[PDB]
Amino acid sequence: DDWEIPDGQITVGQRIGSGSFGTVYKGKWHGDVAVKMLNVTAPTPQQLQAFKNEVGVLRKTRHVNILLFMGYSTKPQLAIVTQWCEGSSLYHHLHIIETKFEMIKLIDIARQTAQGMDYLHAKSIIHRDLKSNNIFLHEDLTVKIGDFGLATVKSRWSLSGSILWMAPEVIRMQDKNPYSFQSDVYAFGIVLYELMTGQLPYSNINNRDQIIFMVGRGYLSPDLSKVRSNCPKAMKRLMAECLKKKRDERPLFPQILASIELLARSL
Ligand SMILES: CCCS(=O)(=O)Nc1ccc(F)c(N(C)c2ccc3ncn(C)c(=O)c3c2)c1F
Repeated sequence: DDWEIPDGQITVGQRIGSGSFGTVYKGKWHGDVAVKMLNVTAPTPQQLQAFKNEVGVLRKTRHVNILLFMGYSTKPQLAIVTQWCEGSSLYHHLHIIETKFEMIKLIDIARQTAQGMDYLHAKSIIHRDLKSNNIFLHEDLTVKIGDFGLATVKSRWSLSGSILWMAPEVIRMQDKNPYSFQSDVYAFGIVLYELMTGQLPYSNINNRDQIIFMVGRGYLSPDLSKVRSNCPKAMKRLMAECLKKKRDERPLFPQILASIELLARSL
């Protein structure tokens, strides 16, 4: 009935995670776990009921490509415990350790992430923050998507680091709720660009606000020409489809997924 891990059962160890939202530690609870201790004062409802409501979102997910929610902690503090992933994140592989993936593997990472996304969308979950930092490469073979949890915690107790993945309608903080299925798709288009170019977009602009203004007004978009010349002829078009400026013109993941598997049977 309950996934509440009682006080003293978990063993928080070496610190790895940082930033806002929360702090991420490697733990030990029935083996190596990940614990995301969202450092927030000491609630007290609504907060308690709000945390438990966000946890109930995570419980809806059971998929090889979605990070395994293992349990949550309220007692020693508020926290989410998931499986620990062996290996690095996609962002780290591509942009730090500079790992050069074989073209079939790159297509596979893409296929898998799209797969994981298709699932979330089916279970009526909008990620709201798909980026290569959040795509974990487990045992260097399985794609695990994470950080989709909370976001109500992000709004009820409160946006400066995911710029590159943000779709136009999101970038320009316009109508109250810009987040959609298609919003996640553009973000996917960006991670596709990351995969196919091994680069972050807009590296030749040094002014972040300028990126923000232009992307949001659709004057500037990712440079599709930079994809390596051994890239499939039809991968470039799928990427362009996902990155459409108007959100109405973007595919959904069932369709996206079909295109990857179609071009997969071409290598
Ligand atoms: C499944 C519910 C979605 S959620 O609750 O929104 N995301 C979520 C929850 C707890 C975490 F520790 C991590 N991360 C951040 C995490 C997890 C495992 C990791 N394993 C290894 N390494 C090196 C990590 O950095 C690492 C980070 C998450 F992304």
